[PDB]
Amino acid sequence: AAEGCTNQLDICFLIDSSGSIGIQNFRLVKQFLHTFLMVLPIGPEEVNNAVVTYSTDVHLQWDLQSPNAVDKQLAAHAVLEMPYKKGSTNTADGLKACKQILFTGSRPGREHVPKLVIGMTDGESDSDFRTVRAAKEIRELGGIVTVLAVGPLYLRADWGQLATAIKPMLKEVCKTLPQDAICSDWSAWSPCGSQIRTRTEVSAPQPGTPTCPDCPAPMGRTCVEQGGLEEIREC
Ligand SMILES: *[C@H]1O[C@H](CO)[C@@H](O)[C@H](O)[C@@H]1O
Repeated sequence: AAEGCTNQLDICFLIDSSGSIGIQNFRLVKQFLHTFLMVLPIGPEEVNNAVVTYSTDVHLQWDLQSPNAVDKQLAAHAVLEMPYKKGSTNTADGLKACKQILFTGSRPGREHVPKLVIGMTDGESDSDFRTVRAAKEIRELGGIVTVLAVGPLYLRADWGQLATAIKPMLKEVCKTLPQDAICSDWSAWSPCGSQIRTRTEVSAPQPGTPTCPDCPAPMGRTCVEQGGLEEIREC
């Protein structure tokens, strides 16, 4: 929301690879994703990323349960290796893929973390990124859908100025995302047996903006959810 946003995200990058993009513009998208992943706090406890390419059919590059989902350097290298497969623009099936990954394919702990779809497309499917039932379903499940059309959660950029869209895209997403509770720092370890330290919830979690009329938004982590208010060590 305002004042900030959570670090625990699941992001499915949905990349158009149609013939209306071309092998040239596809390389720009990959390099855009390369530097984009460089800015995101990619990590097992932070942001998890999945990448899906599509044209006539859907091509899963890697999902959230892959080692690339939690390693920044590993993931950044991989998006550059992504093969260009020409065809039509089957965004519908692509969104169904991101839906499957985000809501059924999470890492063991992260089923209820905020779900985010970042789609990149051209003049096509910009209105079908809202119209298609798959995108509607992601929204009513609490998921967030962002689209970058090249050539508020809808952004426009030209092929020569793609990277200029990164900062404003992060800006809009952070407003839609919830802010976790703000906890105090841990107290010193208590004397023994077993050592125990505590902390306080200074500010309450702030929910994010609903993605559609009257549909659920993530409520953000309480301090109890962010690792509890107490920790116990043994001596
Ligand atoms: C308590 O736990 C550790 C202590 O080193 C840190 O992650 C942090 O200071 C937290 O408040």
